Amino acid sequence: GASKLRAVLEKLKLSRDDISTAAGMVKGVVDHLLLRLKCDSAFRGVGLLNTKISAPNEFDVMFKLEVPRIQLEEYSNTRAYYFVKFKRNKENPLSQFLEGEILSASKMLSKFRKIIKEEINDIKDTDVIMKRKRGGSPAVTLLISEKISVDITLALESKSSWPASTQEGLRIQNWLSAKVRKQLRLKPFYLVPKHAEETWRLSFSHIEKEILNNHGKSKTCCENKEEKCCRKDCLKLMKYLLEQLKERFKDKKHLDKFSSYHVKTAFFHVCTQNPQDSQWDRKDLGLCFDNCVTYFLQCLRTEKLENYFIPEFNLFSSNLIDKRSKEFLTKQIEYERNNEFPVFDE
Amino acid sequence: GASKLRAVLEKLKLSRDDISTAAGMVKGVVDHLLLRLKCDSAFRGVGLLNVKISAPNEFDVMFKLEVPRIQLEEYSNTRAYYFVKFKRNKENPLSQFLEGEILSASKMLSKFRKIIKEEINDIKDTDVIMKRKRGGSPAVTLLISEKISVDITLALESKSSWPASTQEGLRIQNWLSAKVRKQLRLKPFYLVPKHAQEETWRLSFSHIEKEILNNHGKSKTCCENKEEKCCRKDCLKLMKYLLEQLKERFKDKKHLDKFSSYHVKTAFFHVCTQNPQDSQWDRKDLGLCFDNCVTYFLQCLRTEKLENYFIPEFNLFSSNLIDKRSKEFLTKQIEYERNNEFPVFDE
Ligand SMILES: Nc1nc(=O)c2ncn([C@@H]3O[C@@H]4COP(=O)(O)O[C@H]5[C@@H](O)[C@H](n6cnc7c(N)ncnc76)O[C@@H]5COP(=O)(O)O[C@@H]3[C@@H]4O)c2[nH]1
Ligand SMILES: Nc1nc(=O)c2ncn([C@@H]3O[C@@H]4COP(=O)(O)O[C@H]5[C@@H](O)[C@H](n6cnc7c(N)ncnc76)O[C@@H]5COP(=O)(O)O[C@@H]3[C@@H]4O)c2[nH]1
Ligand SMILES: [Zn+2]
Ligand SMILES: [Zn+2]
Repeated sequence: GASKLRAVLEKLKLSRDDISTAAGMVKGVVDHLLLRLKCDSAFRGVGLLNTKISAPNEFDVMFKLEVPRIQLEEYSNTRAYYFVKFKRNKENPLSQFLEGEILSASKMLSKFRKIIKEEINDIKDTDVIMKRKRGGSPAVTLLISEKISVDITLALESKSSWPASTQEGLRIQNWLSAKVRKQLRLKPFYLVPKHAEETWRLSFSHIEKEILNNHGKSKTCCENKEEKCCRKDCLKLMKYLLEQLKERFKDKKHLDKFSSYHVKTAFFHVCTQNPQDSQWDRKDLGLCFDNCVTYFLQCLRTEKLENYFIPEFNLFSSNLIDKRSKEFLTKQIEYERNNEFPVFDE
Repeated sequence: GASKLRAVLEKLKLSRDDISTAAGMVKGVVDHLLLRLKCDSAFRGVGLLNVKISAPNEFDVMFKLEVPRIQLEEYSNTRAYYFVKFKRNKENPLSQFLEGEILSASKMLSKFRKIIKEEINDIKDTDVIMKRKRGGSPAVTLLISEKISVDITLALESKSSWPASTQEGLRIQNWLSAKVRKQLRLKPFYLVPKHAQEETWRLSFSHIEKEILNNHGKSKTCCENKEEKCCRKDCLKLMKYLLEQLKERFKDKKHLDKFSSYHVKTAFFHVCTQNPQDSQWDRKDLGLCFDNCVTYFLQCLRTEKLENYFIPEFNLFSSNLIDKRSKEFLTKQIEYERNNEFPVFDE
């Protein structure tokens, strides 16, 4: 039961050296790209975010870009996507991407993509290739040595206050404090050239890393033997549940629209519903994991999974995931839950 | 006469080491399960209650589970079955077995059973197997070494006042005192996932049944010295044994298979209420005391009425539970055995 989950966690720990070595490779590439990018006038002042691992051998890196004070205009009533313009009119090196007053996502995403392709080639160090993951992605993906993939995402940084669609987001007040929510909302936010064109959408993955690492009601959660909670183990288990299922439905790829981010997002909502560290005692691993699985289910059947930061933005909208894929994954997860997770067997 | 019953008690003493070893096996198994269960979030706080030996090779164990303050709602007008809900609306790990406000018996019984099934298999200690006894049973039954069976019953514990259906039950005042009944009624009561409707639980008072059996005299020192040896325990043994011997003689059509030692125990407690003095149970008067027990059991069969000692409006001999034929059949055999100095105790 709970002893089964621990066996899965032990199993996952085995490929910890294998995912570190892959990461060593990813770092070298990133740093190299980071230097050439600074030689471009538009991209000097580029840097690495978080000051990484979605799945085994799938890596995620963000390139922050310090940008002059930004005027945001909300596209349609999509609560996440925005037109970008400047609030100065002496002109700056991003003017080659302006169209009117609007900063072109796609034009900047196109040169960003171009510079990387340029650096890929003269590299005789290794075999790296460009590939496009899916339309829409603000990420440029690389394949390192035909086994490791890296999502490299361009990100504009805005130090001004978070937009109004985030007002009721980040409901961490009863879990982490109200004052932590204030401290976090003083931090920058990011805009990535994901269109849904000339649109950018909000990204808060730096806060995501932060609430994951600093995750307890107690400031000393997981800093001593008396406060070992199972939040991280539960997210590990959720991600792994999804990946196993995605592989078992490899024939017709019914589940290929779901990702670790849906899982991570739902896990954050569960932390909000269960704000006490006593609710994540490692002795209750089986039950805590069950709490995460039941909430993910309710999300699938209700077809509603709200962005943690942007509550009116539903990640499970029919516009993103078809109604059939959701009903299908509900059936699967329901079954696995009703039978003590056969996908975690042997 | 009285010597024939004594011979039977002596014969039964011969298999005292044989059932003690079997009980030793049962304990080891139960204690093993008790630890694995405490690793589960919903079942930590589980323990052993204390009734142990229903039959010569049938064992009965209860697993108590401390539960926060319990709201009961009586199902239909059944005086024994109840819905279980919490008076909390912070919630405890039984929250995964909820449906609305109601605590599901079947949902909790199914994880209990499922946890047990898991420990049984990887056990290389012996051949232990799962079996379901009968429809309705709140028990998970095990078979040890293909000879010994153990009823393991989950039981919620409530430290609140006994429900109203019990108000006229436990009529022990003239036998054990009015003050003993007050003491016992301050003790917890239990709910077992015996369903009527798979979300119901019914009441259990077997801990109280043990207490009045062991502590059974009007005199506090009954059976603590040579001057006070009563035959209460002996009469219940003979009664159980009578039922078991008969159930074996009708091995053919299984005519008596609705009856169990619990009816006999239930009926013996009524006879105690009727004979409250230790002098009505002198060991010299064994044949006569034993007759009192058999006539009353007959009257119950013939009147088709055997009320639960704790819940008087709950009739165990109702046509709803045992058919009218089976009762009339057992009345015949018992009438015959009583009329002929109990031939089933011969040789
Ligand atoms: N590496 C990377 N960083 C991103 O920010 C991101 N956003 C999208 N994608 C990938 O682009 C494609 C377009 O999907 P879309 O945007 O419509 O919905 C996305 C997106 O709205 C949301 N999502 C993913 N990452 C983030 C994120 N960091 N912040 C907010 N939302 C996100 O959850 C959906 C599923 O994402 P993925 O299935 O894991 O991959 C997507 C997809 O392949 C991303 N890939
Ligand atoms: N180990 C165990 N503990 C129980 O509480 C219990 N309750 C029922 N059963 C078994 O489930 C089945 C359903 O019988 P039912 O409920 O209709 O009538 C039962 C029930 O009304 C009552 N009875 C037996 N044990 C108890 C008990 N501990 N408390 C109250 N009543 C009981 O007398 C009848 C005959 O019981 P059994 O024929 O020996 O075993 C029963 C039966 O196999 C039990 N088995
Ligand atoms: Zn912690
Ligand atoms: Zn006595």
